[PDB]
Amino acid sequence: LEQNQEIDYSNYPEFSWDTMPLYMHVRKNTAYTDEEINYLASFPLITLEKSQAQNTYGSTEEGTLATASAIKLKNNKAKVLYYRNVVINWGNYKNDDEFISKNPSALLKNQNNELVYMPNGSTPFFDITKSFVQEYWLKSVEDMVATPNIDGTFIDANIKVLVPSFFSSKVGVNKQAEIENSYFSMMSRLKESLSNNLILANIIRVRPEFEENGLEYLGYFNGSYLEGFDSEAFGMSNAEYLVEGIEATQKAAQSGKIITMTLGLGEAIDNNTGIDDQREDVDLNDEELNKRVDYLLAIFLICAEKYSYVYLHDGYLATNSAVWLHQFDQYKKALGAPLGKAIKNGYIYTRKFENLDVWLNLETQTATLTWK
Amino acid sequence: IDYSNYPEFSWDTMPLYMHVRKNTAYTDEEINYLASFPLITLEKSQAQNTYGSTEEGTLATASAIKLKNNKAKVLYYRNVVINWGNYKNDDEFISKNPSALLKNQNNELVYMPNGSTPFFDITKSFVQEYWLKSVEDMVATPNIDGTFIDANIKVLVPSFFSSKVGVNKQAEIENSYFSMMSRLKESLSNNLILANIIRVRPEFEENGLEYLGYFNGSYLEGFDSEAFGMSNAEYLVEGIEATQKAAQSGKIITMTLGLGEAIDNNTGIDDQREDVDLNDEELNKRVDYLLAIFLICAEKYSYVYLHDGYLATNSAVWLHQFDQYKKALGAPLGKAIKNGYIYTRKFENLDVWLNLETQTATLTWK
Repeated sequence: LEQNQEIDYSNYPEFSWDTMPLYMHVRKNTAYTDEEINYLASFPLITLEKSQAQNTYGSTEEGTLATASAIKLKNNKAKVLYYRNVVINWGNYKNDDEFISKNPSALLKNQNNELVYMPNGSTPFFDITKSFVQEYWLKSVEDMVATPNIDGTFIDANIKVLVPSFFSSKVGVNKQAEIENSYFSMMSRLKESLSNNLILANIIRVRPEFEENGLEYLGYFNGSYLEGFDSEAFGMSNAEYLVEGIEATQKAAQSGKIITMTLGLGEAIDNNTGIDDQREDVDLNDEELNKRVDYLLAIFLICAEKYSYVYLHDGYLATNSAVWLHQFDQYKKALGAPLGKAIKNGYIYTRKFENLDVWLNLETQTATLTWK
Repeated sequence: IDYSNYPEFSWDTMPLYMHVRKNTAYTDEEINYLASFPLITLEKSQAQNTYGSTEEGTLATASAIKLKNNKAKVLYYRNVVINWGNYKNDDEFISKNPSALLKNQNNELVYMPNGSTPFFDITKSFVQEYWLKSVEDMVATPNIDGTFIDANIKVLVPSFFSSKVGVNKQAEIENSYFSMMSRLKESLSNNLILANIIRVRPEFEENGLEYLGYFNGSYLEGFDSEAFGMSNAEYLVEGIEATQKAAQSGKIITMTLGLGEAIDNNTGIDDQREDVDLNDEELNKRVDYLLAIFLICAEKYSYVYLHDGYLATNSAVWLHQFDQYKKALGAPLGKAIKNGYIYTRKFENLDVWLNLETQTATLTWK
């Protein structure tokens, strides 16, 4: 497997321990308002998702260019990444629609010559084992990153390639191995062509198939995004699963890799409204919600190093998120640099920062943040 | 109460409902499965990637079903306010008439939670007429027996639209909605109209029965999903009471109850979706419980669907017959008896015992 490059921070985002280091990961079907652009530009690192303002600009490619330009005019130090899925042919890319229309052989088929699909039964996959597909995909990423207001790319679906059962259950064992081989070739290409840019990947993840829970695959990338971080599987308890995720993240962060930890608040916010009635306004000062914020931030702070950033979200679509435009009080208070690594005692972790003491209990899913 | 257009019904075994879409044409085996149900609703996005549109995919599917079993009743889904995709005629109508879509007071489109699906402005007469004719034209085709009218509750709960387009516009949407339902009640009087209408709601003193006069029956969803601070058991008590009243009056009931949560197994997102053992003891206890809720309510022309979503290609129960669907059921020997949260009912070949509080049931087949 690809080895990690010597650390070069030249192209990394801004970072400070002064207050919570924050990540943004977002889409909207129409253009952001001026207020929303100002909000985006306040984050040190922003990923622009798929379906980026396509109902204003006609396509994600043009919506991305317009959004990134507007962000950079407000804060040219903000780093902006372009989302790209390595295997799933999601909608609203004008250039992908044209490529697939003209070249139907670009899509992935099973051994019986049938197109295979995501669970919606309609979104197909790029057959990245084909040279012309690799070249199209690599050029699409390189061309977008080369534009003036894009700093790098967020590569998604690495784990669908690398967990053998995902594709072997669709296209067979040999085709899965071929998809994996081509994936590694394509990542090697980007590691070189984007060496003056940033590459973030959705890669660190507790998996029985990954001996090092994704750390073994970080060699191509400047860092990892994390999801599924508190969603246990494989018969593991929630606490056992988080213990492994925390260990992987600590090791990655301490190696100098960017970490963008995402943790969902959607379950803590949902109030059984919004389907056939108005979604009831959420009290963002609610005591119980803020205990959940403390808990999720404690998980993050137990792992964090320089270039670690957090997003507590209610989905990535701006117009359907109850936390859009909101700054929790925990994001404004003085944090300060760590005074040491986290200390682990069973499922209880503690960590000291210059202006904050963290206590975390994974078993009870509780934490205390004692701000100084 | 004219029953001449109603579906077939038998108590011999479980009376079953099907409610389905697929992005491409059904296989022959799938058509045979559909034709085995007495009542089938064809959802939106109906084989549009084979036939080019939901309109033509519906026509092809219905024709094939009726060729296998001409007694099966087939309903066409139609949403009264949401402009969902894949209707070629709606796309043409909306392209030509952008003013057909609902806008707020600043003339901005308003949307569903996905931020991209808009709504018909049914306050406009030309929109009412387009919509009504679209339903009447499809129902007039030879292999379609009626329509499934969806999103009634989004019109009738004032906050749904008032929070989007203001209080005056919601009141106008509601007035127009009632005019449209009165029109369909008359034009489809030789056909079937099923509506997604019975629902426990604080806004509905009778939990949807007060609107049921427009329709031949109700589909039920959200039936075991409590809200409004109510307990799960009391929420079900109120839904059961509404459903019993409707069914006893001769209205069609199509009860849908999700198995998705008892089937989900924490796989299938980034790995292969592991098989659910359809013969598992725990899954079968869940089936028993959901069927017991149905059987406590059911009358002639009540039908049940225990589902894993309406998309055929993503459902673990597609093509499957649980053993509980094959065993002799027989006619009820009396109405259900309620003793607290425990209900009992006797059928010729089955005794039902249901406890809402523990979410368990016992089906004693004879």
